[PDB]
Amino acid sequence: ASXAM
Ligand SMILES: [Cu+2]
Ligand code: NA
Ligand code: NA
Repeated sequence: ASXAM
C-alpha cells in the first residue's frame, strides 16, 4: 500500500 510491477 506504500510501496507496482
Ligand atoms: Cu506496492
Ligand atoms: Na517498505
Ligand atoms: Na514494471
